[PDB]
Amino acid sequence: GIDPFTMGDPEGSFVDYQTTMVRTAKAIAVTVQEMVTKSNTSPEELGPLANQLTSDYGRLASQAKPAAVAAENEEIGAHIKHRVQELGHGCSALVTKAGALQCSPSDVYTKKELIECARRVSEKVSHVLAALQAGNR
Repeated sequence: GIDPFTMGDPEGSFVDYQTTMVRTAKAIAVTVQEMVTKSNTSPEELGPLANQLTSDYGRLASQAKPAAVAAENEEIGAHIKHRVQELGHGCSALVTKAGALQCSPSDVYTKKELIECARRVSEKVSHVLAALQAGNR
């Protein structure tokens, strides 16, 4: 009785690509949020976290491909690649500082960098969330 398989919409497929990569974006957002939390007492916990961010970023940036060709709206599809493009720089910067503090926990500036970075990438991941949900569903 009218289902998205018998009669599907263009953006009706984007719903999966949207939801899938936002999950990863939220996962990244909590990972970076752990990075700032851990770095108080735990600079070694930042080892798996840096790998974690690195790993899931690859997935997020990857789903940017099938999502862009699924998004019926130009801007939605465009912003997808743009935000993960930005994230590629920010996440790499973060994991570098995470690995640096991981070596020297006594250095406050290394940690400061990470703190300044995490809050920003948590926004940049939110921009994937926002770009995708521009259709509002």
